[PDB]
Amino acid sequence: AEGMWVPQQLPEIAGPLQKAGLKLSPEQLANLTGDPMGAVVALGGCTASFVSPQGLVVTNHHCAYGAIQLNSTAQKNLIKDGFNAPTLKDELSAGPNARVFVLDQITDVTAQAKAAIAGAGNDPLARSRALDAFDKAQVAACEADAGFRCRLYSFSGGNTYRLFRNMEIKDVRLVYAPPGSVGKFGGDVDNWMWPRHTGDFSFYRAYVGKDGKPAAFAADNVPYQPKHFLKFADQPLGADDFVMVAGYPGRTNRYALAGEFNETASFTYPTIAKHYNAVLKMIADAGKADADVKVKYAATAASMNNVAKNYLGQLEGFKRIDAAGQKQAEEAAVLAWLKKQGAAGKPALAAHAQLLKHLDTSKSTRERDLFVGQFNNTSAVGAAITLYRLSIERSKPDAEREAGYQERDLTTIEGGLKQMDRRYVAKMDQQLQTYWLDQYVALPAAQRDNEVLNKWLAGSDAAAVKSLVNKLGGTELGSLDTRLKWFKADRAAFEASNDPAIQYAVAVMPALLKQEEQKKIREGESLTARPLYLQAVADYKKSQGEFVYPDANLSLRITFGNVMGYGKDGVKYTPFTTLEGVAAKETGEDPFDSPKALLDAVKAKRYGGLEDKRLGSVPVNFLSNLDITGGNSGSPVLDANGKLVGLAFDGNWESVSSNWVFDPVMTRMIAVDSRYMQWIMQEVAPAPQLLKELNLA
Amino acid sequence: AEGMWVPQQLPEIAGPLQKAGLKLSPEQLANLTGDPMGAVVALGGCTASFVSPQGLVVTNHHCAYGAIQLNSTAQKNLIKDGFNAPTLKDELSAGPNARVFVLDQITDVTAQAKAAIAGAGNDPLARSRALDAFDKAQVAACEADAGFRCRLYSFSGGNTYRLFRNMEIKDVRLVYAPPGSVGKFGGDVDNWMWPRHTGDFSFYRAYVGKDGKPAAFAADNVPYQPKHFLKFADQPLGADDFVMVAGYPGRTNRYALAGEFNETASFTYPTIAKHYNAVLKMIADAGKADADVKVKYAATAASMNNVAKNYLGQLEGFKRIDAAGQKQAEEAAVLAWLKKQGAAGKPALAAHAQLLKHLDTSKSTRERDLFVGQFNNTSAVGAAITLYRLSIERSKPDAEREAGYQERDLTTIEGGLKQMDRRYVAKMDQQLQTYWLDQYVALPAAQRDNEVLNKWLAGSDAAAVKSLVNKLGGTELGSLDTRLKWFKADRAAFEASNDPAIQYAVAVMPALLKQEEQKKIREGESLTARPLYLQAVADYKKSQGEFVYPDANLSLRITFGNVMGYGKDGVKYTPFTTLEGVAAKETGEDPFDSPKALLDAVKAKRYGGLEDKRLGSVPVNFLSNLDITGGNSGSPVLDANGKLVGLAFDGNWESVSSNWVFDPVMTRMIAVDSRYMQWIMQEVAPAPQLLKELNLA
Ligand SMILES: NC(=O)C[C@H](N)C(=O)N[C@@H](Cc1ccc(O)cc1)C(=O)O
Ligand SMILES: NC(=O)C[C@H](N)C(=O)N[C@@H](Cc1ccc(O)cc1)C(=O)O
Repeated sequence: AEGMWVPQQLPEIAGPLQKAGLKLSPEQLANLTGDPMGAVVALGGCTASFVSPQGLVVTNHHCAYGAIQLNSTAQKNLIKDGFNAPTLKDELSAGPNARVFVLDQITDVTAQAKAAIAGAGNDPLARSRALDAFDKAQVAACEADAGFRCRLYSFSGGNTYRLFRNMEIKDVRLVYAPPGSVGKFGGDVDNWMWPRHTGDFSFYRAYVGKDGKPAAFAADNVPYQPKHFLKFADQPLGADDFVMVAGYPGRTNRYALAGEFNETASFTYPTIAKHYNAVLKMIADAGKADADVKVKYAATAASMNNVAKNYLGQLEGFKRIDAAGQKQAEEAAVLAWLKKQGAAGKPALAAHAQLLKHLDTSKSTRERDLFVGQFNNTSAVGAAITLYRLSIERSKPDAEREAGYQERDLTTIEGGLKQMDRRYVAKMDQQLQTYWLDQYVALPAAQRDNEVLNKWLAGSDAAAVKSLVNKLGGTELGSLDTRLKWFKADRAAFEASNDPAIQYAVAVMPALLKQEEQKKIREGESLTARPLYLQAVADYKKSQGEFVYPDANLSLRITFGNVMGYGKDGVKYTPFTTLEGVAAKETGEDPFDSPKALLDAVKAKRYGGLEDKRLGSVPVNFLSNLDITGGNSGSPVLDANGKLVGLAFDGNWESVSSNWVFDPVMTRMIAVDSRYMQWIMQEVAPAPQLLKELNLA
Repeated sequence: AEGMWVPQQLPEIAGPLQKAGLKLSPEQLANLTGDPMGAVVALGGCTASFVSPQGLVVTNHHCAYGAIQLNSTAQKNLIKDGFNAPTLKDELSAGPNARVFVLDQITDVTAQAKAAIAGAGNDPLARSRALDAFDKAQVAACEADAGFRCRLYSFSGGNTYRLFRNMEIKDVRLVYAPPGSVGKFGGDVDNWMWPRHTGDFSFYRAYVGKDGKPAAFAADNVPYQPKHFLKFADQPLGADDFVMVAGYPGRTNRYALAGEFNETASFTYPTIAKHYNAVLKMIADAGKADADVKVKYAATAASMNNVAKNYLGQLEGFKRIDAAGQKQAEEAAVLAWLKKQGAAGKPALAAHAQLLKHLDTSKSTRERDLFVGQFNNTSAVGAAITLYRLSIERSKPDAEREAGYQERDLTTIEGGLKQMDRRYVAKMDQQLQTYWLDQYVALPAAQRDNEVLNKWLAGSDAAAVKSLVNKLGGTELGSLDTRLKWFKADRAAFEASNDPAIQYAVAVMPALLKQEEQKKIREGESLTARPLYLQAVADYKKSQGEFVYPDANLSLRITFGNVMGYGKDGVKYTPFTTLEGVAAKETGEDPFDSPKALLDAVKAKRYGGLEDKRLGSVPVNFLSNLDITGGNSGSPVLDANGKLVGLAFDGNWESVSSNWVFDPVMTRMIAVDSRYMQWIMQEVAPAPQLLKELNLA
């Protein structure tokens, strides 16, 4: 079924859920802290679920990848080898910034948010500041009880606001990862593709302090005891079976203006794809020379590969469904249905005119802004800018500090400085600085007008780039102890430093704050125009009998449907892959190099009690017509009785354009079968202690 | 069904033919001069069929490609634009060497053939001379009457010989080619692939003299009047329907020794694929600088692309099926079942050992021969060699003159020299010479042992190479008038010449004569072993209950089966593509750039009365489980009633390794549907005259 439904829309989908084959009462799904919705957790960018009363959490391999990478070395490469913790004391810290978010409360605060915004009057900057102040005040009251973290969400262009309250678990530990040849079987070749043969799962455990409250990593912390956890399905999942997913999809753009789509399609996607492919080649080469570079950059390399391929896929999808034409036709239909509405349709019409006007601004600057933005987010330089910015915000009252630099953010900023120790090699950062400066100096003189960067380059040729990178090479911010000292320093200490990266951060900061003010002004202009126009598109969609649900915004959504394949001319993709399909893709070369224990077990047909007689094998991955996107990785797939049948992890090639224009015919979720998760942990990369904790043997 | 069955095996397959759904009687197929088998013709390298009483001939577009290419220019480009002859007098000559062969009779000459080898003593070089002299004279006697070509065919190793008598039509004209965007839709992306959306068809017309003798192009020649032609099917072809193919498969190697295979798998296919891909980037890049080079090399570029991708497919198929393992499992089981025969065993076992001994001889030379052989079959040099070789062979008598330089070949040679006119560019041929020399002077010293070439280079680097390519540039064999002058010259004239390429021709020839004598020795040894060993295999296979049928050898063969898809894990390929699948592949860029009339007709559902309701569209290509290979292109696909339902043109990716080890699971023929052929000539690139002549519209 189409739609990323908010829990508040359960009454609207209760009928369709039952019709598709849900056997729980839809009222059971409305209890978001009860069984089974309360077992579903957010990780920040990924979804997961509790699967034991001792706080075992299951997610995707590609979601645990960062945690596995932080715990890898060139000699003891867990990304390659996998990992198991036979006892609680063997479990590895997933890193200081790993989180498990357990939902406590959702509060509708629409009337209060709109009243704060209207109270600002006509000043766009005051409007942006009023919503910021309202956001901070709501979150401060909601976070007064220790161990809770709150977030304000904006839905449907700012027509609805809800405050989420979560228990914020801060001590997350790695329990199990299959080898990378299972967790990431077929690598970037099979990424965004069906048929798929990927064992994309891994396990964490949530810990709390001995007092029961969230705490950073400590030896005397103890497993979290969740109220609810999911059980693995006893009923075999088959073709046509009902499935549903609860999770935290990140961002969709289905309510984008036609010109927002056109800019993304003609500039953003092809440009990012081109540069990311070129940076990835540089990182791959550096990794072949030094396995420490390969391990330190592995999370960055996987993320960048996934984004570049996704973008190429969206561009192919747009041509497949003529997204440009569908956008143009819908925008024309809305603007005509408004006109026929008389005076009542004039505000929305004028909101549209204001948003249309906002687009033009980001032409002629957009290549400069990309290169300078990427240069400033290289490791040493980005740490310098963050650290200098924090020293400035520290001197203000907490309520007046920029979102991201308040007291409630200090442990996250510190965590980032710590995690950089496992993700930084000076010789690799130098090559990334060179790459983005080289793009900047290759711009036309009118466009390469960043005055501070022009002063530091003092040239526009290869010699000038090399010269600036040589100077910045004198930085001490590669040192963890140096970063942690700067984290505590006042703004005068930064302004007196002769560290070249710190000098650079001090030089660029005035122009960074001015650019922030311009953004906040544009934000304040959208806070009145975007809701009026997006409400009109929704009203028009409702008048046309179309499904109305908000674009994804990192909050909890429900999607449902059935196990099923899809087709193109001369091809029908069947809903399951099987063990024999993994072995048929074997080449013995990364990324089609399965463990010997897997190839041996498939050759012997060791199906370990997990064979589905309908398939004649153990299923590996499956397709269904659910509506997921980035953020839904690791979402539990529940059957008709709310039992776990698999994890969401990817979409088929033709699905990725559904970010902009939903296509029901070729949009499928790719999930890993819970039976393959069990088979890997039984026959290939054993976790007997885990199968026991899951009551699976 | 497996098997390239010779017509004499029709008794063996008459059951299967009827169980498969043949409505004709198998007796009716036995009559090779009858309906429909008499409508089937050989083009030498392609199959075709008579489709009208006025000698109208149907084949594939990639079969007519050479003809279209000979009639194309950078200004008037019939590859890109296509072609139509509304009247007989608009039909363009297909080329001097373009042929239609009509089968007249087959006679078994086994006994007489084995005598000619037996009574040669037991010397190698005498048996080479012996069989040749027996073939030469047996063909002369068969080609008594003016308008016939005959050929001796070596089957099942030499356990069968047969003589083929054909009427040789020497005036073939192009009637119709669709646009290259239709005839070669998907180009080398979609080549050897399903799903496929290629209208791979074109029409010739066969011409004779007014007397009724075949004759060369004369403007007063008349259309041939075949005794039989095929009718287009009126019954709509669907999934599971019976189909059969009759045609002229070139070469299969399912009876080769494990060592012949392992040499091909380990050296020949990887080396040729590597060097052809490099040579193809040269032609590609050069063709982009010169729109004249592109047209002139288009035929060799298409051919080499086809072979390079085929060899990559074979290598992957060998790994999929464990070709190496199955062969050594057969070549070991044969030798055991012969050591279990005792007395009857020993000839087969000795015969094996003789062939085993002939394998290693090439090992230190292959990289040299290939690079040299290639350099020497360069155009300028290749012309220069063959002319001088003829001027040498002229002064000898017939029946002692080497086959291919005889009286009956003289017309074919001049053909070559004329055709070269539309296939030659100096700076391309130099680039080509440059490549194959650059490869030669890359070899180690001990292998870089061409007396003449190292001589002519004086050094072994890019400078020495550039030296000789710029020397050979001085030639004037780049002129047709020059080439035809030398065609009729005597020998002494060649030796006097100061043309660098004639001089090179003269210099290399003694070494060429020597190497061919040795070549002829080598074959001699084989002519007694091969029949002995392959007959044991044939009986070992017979004993196991495996289909027994000889390797393809350019003679007439029957294959049959049913319209059906194939699969692999997660995917079922359905047996038909449709118009909508063509549209869906549209990118506006080569090779996914359909005629606007096709995209417009599709969008509008102009199905033109050709829709199959079971598909809800007009079908484009279809799959079936027949057994075809190179040479089968253009073969008519016949339904249950012996009506034309399409033309064979390709195989799916997995099918190509069946050249060594047949696999019935993933071997399918790809054929173009007769309704797509009609549809194209109705709605897209019109041919109302052909529609009339075929009795369709
Ligand atoms: N290695 C992977 O498989 C990552 C995967 N391509 C991915 O990015 N998954 C995201 C989930 C997703 C599912 C379906 C669609 O259409 C988009 C995104 C995720 O990581 O959350
Ligand atoms: N352009 C093409 O489609 C050429 C095609 N790949 C080809 O080589 N066809 C040959 C026929 C053939 C069919 C099936 C198999 O397995 C091999 C070859 C041909 O030209 O005869």
